[PDB]
Amino acid sequence: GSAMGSKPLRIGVPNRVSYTDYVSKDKNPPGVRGYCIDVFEAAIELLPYPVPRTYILYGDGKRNPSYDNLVNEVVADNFDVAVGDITIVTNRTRYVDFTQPFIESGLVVVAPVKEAGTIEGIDSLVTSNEPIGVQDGTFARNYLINELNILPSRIVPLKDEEQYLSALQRGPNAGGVAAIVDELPYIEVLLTNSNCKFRTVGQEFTRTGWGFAFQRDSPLAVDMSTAILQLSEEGELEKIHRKWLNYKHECS
Amino acid sequence: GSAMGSKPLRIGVPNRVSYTDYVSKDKNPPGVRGYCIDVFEAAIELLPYPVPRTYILYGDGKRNPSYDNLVNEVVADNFDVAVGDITIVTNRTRYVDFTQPFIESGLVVVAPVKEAGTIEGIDSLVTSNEPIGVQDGTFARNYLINELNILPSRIVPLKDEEQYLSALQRGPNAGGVAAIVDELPYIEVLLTNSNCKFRTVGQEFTRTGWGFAFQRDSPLAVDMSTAILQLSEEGELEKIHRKWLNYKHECS
Ligand code: MET
Ligand code: MET
Ligand code: NA
Ligand code: NA
Ligand code: NA
Ligand code: NA
Repeated sequence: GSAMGSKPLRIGVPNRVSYTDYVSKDKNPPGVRGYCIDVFEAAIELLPYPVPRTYILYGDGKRNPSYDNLVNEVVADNFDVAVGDITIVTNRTRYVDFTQPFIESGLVVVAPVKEAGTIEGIDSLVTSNEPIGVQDGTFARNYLINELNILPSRIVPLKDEEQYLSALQRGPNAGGVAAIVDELPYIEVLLTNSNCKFRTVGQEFTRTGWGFAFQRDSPLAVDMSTAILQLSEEGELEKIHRKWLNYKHECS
Repeated sequence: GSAMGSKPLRIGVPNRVSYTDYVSKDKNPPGVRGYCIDVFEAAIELLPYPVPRTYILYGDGKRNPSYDNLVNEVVADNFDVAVGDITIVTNRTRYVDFTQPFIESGLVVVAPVKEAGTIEGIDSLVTSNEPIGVQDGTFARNYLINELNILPSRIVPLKDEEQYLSALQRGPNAGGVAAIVDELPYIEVLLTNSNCKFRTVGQEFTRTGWGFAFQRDSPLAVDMSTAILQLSEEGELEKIHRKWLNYKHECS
């Protein structure tokens, strides 16, 4: 028979430094772990064929990587798919084939309880002219600039939960921020870990989801969408969510 | 030049008899109207090419049609796309290319306020062994049978809001139902129209969305996903929702 085997699926995984229960490196094989990995693996198990595969970390592990640049590594055929907390953003859908979403997402505004008289949602945050914290690597920076008219110098990238919390604590007049804008799944973890001093203010002002980003015209995208919906109806997406994420805390 | 022109996009539209603000017939061109039509048209306007098209009603206009059978008309190449309140259901994703969802959906349980001591959610409804009302034509009938273990004789199809409300009023011992199981967008309208006697009980026990169902490998599916996300970020999906749907009512 023919000697040369098939190339495995090259899975690009963001090397998260913050909110690592969603996806992160693992010192043990397969070298990655977290909510989004367990969903991907559960969905692969439901496909009607084997999928030899390997997970490749993306990012220096000092700051969250650029997710736009991770998706463009799929477009450029360095990876076959991006697997993680990958938001289904308008520009990214022009060049990759996302699955149907495996979890809902959207942007929210987080501020101190004591500041919710002046910062009550995205509109008041916009007109405040004060600094806005965001994660490193998120779509949300360009979203705020292009869709919400935020002057770029107002946007302050922050490294990790310790810096999200210290920036909100200092506030807009002492070298911090008026608010953090971030997706609700992350903020659920932040509010679990910050002792009831911070809150969401106003509406979830966008609606999106996370998906796996395959190359254009990928048959795997089609079959993995069916598999995600099967996990959803089996209750497995909720069971996997409950394994990795818990938002209960001491101050209720 | 060549005389024979191109065939227009054949759009199959469910001829809804209930909840007609989502999609329904219109005595005026283009012969259909409602939330889902305005979203589809707004998304077509954003594509970078013209899409000559026509809307074709599906159903006798006496009862809501089978949505599985409407989707299978796309699979069988009688329509190019199904446009309306089309839930992204596991079996349908095996044969059509849905867009990314334009609205979130999920199943809920609706019961009288006075019955919420015995019917408190899907689990208690299951073990009650009482009759369950559903719409004509919905995925929810087979979902309840196959995913929730409901004996088929328990499921009672109902025609329209007058019959949804009368079945809940009669209740399970006088030729009615213990509860209605239906998707949250419909129940938001039902609760707008039923004078605070009924309520949702328990968790939204599934998570899905509505999408436009194109044929497999359709480039329009790809480009209409990008367009839906553009509408989402422009605020147009919310503006179109506010045009067609209002859930405020006299008893609050
Ligand atoms: C690195 S922060 C979170 C990234 C976000 N989910 C995105 O896809 O842009
Ligand atoms: C005719 S009731 C509602 C139908 C449902 N949205 C489906 O797609 O099955
Ligand atoms: Na894992
Ligand atoms: Na989406
Ligand atoms: Na219309
Ligand atoms: Na979906």
